[PDB]
Amino acid sequence: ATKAVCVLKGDGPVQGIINFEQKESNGPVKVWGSIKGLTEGLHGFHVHEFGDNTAGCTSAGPHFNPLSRKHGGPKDEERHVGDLGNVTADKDGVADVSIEDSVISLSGDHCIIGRTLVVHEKADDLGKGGNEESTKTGNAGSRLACGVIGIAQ
Amino acid sequence: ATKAVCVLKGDGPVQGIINFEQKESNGPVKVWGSIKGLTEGLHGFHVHEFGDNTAGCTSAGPHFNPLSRKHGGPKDEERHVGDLGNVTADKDGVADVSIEDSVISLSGDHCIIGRTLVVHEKADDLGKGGNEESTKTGNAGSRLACGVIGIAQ
Ligand SMILES: [Cu+2]
Ligand SMILES: [Cu+2]
Ligand SMILES: [Zn+2]
Ligand SMILES: [Zn+2]
Repeated sequence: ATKAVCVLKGDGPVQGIINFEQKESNGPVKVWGSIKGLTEGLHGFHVHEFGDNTAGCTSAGPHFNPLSRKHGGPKDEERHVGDLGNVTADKDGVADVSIEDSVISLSGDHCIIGRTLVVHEKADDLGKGGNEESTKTGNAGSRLACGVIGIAQ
Repeated sequence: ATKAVCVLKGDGPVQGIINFEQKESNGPVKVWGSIKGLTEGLHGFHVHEFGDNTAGCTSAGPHFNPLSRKHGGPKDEERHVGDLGNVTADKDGVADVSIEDSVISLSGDHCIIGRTLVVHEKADDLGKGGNEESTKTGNAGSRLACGVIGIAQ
């Protein structure tokens, strides 16, 4: 099995820790952890291409998309590898994250180690927003916090 | 060429950006950038095992050491893969780093993407300190700043 972890930080109050676990090659990756400081409600949650934080969350680039597809929800065939949808923050601003995805990977072609996880200002519209931006980012807006995905013990 | 980048931060004023570039498969990796906020003189500079910053630089673990060897300098036959020796800060506290190394790699068994780069409190004695600690860490002391190594554009 392979394990990874990500510490999310930004310019505001949003911070979190997200874990990744993959038991087998090409198997599902469990993504779980907790993010605090969020507004109540849905927040876009994606793996962006670069593990580059030199200029903050902005230098992580766009969504991880080695297949050159359009943006969608995690359950869509047409989606970016990094499209993990939304996470939900409760009334106290805490998002308990628990997702399983088989499009991302911790090894191989869809590997996300060394890339950046980002949690967003707004909900990801899953490509259903009717504008050009919807099929790029889901209109999820600004990057509240991010971190580089690292190898875990 | 494969490229990586690491933004170093810690609890104090030490901050920097270090770039990695490997033009050829299994070839030399250029490591360069700048670190500021350091006291003048030599500071240990290593790739540590885990890209885990949940407990600060402490959770990065020990030096990356897939071959189970003792600590040395980068030019030593006996060294950890993560042993990049020292960087030197000038009177203004700035270290302009430029190192070329062929033991680390940005792919394969010795891949360092997703691991942690650390800059230390003291000089790395390169394994010549005459005690057990020298053969583990080079006596470089505290971890002043660190960051996870990520894929760069
Ligand atoms: Cu995003
Ligand atoms: Cu070290
Ligand atoms: Zn997307
Ligand atoms: Zn070492």
